[PDB]
Amino acid sequence: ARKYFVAANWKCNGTLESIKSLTNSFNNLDFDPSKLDVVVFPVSVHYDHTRKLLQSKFSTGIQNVSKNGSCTGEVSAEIAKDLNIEYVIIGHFERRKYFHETDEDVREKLQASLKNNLKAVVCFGESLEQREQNKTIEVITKQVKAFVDLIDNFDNVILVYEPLWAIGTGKTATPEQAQLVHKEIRKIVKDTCGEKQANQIRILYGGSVNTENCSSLIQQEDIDGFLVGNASLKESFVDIIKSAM
Amino acid sequence: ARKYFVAANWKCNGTLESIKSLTNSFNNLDFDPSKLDVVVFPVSVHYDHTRKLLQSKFSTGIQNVSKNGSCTGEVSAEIAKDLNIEYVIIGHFERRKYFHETDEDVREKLQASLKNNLKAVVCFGESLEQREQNKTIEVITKQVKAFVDLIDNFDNVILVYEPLWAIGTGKTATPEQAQLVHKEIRKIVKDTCGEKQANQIRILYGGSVNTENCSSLIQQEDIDGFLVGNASLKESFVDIIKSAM
Repeated sequence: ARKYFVAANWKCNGTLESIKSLTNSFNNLDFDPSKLDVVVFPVSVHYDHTRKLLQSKFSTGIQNVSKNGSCTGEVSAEIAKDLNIEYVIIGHFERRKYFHETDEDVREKLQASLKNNLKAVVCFGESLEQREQNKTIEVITKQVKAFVDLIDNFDNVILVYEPLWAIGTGKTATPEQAQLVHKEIRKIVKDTCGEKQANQIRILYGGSVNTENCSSLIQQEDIDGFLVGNASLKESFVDIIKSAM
Repeated sequence: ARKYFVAANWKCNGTLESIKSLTNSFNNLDFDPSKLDVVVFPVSVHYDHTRKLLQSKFSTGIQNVSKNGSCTGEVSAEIAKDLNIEYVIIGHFERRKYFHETDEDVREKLQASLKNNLKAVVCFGESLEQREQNKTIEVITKQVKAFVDLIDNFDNVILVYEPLWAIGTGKTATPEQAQLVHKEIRKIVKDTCGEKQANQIRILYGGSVNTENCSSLIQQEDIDGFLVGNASLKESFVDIIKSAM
């Protein structure tokens, strides 16, 4: 084999100058984009500036795509394709939390994205309550089955397990916690899509990944990379990319 | 005086090519930006392309700004200022409708925008039920008082009356319907902010403005321009600008 995948998620963050020096530091890292996918997801209005500054070895995407007639104010899949935006994030915590986004919404967003030839980074994960109450696999299973059957090309949809309690909190899942879930996610894909598809699909962990914990996470057999928020705002993010090289 | 103000609102609409030919047609119109404000509000990811293509006589803005710690995925006022985005829209129908945005949210967005030296286009209006049930002035009054006291510079906040039943529907308010409301809105500003401030502030109508109805709307004493959705997607939008010249 699987090609590893490391994503930066710049959430509501950045100035033109901070992006300039950050992208400069990222550009200083030699890696081979045929061997490793590295994707940056800036704020919408930072997209063009970020794409201008990042060297071609980096891919770029946007943090959301819309599902109509009544304009919700979100960027459509059609608009993203026309702009040659390669990737979209779907199902990220803030969409589900603050904007009532359902599993059915995730399904339709995935449909719209693939219809429009976008690659999708699809996120899911359980709350702290749901884990404490032994419901994590139940939760993940329903979340993943909400959309996984739509997948056509298993290089073009990337799954991200991000338990809600690890996102932005500093409280990273242990490697074994993450691996346990990734094993089960890959089984759901095997049972629904096929053995070859499951062995091909990338399943990433996100939730307070940093330079100290990334090596032990990526070492796990079914963890294929990361979605990285807070630590991707730092120049040391290049060391997290290195852990997947 | 009062300087007139005509705004284009491109809601979830456009390709790079359609923006290219549309902006070209807009650029062909001679007007004096010291005498007339003309502002285009593109989709977020179209902002830089649209700003590149539009001549300096046109101002530009974005369709929303965020109110935290937990990133909602919206563009912040700080980010907009850093990008030298001149204007923001606040309280537009789709924010209130599809995203539960309250009068209190509008107030805080206006606060954040002014704190960050943004000019604000603040929208409000009653539903069809509320009008049919004789509640329009009541509704408008509460909406406007939710924020109007925060206004400091009365060139820099622009009020937009857009009755919800006229937005995107083809069902334009008559000039007298609109004027009745604008008179009352200007009185609210007089009573809360002062006689000079009220005579200075721009109060625009929006809701299916087009080339056939704009002249009779703008002719009304307290209507100072327009927020234009559907008709601003056409090259004939230049004739709506002309009606305010």
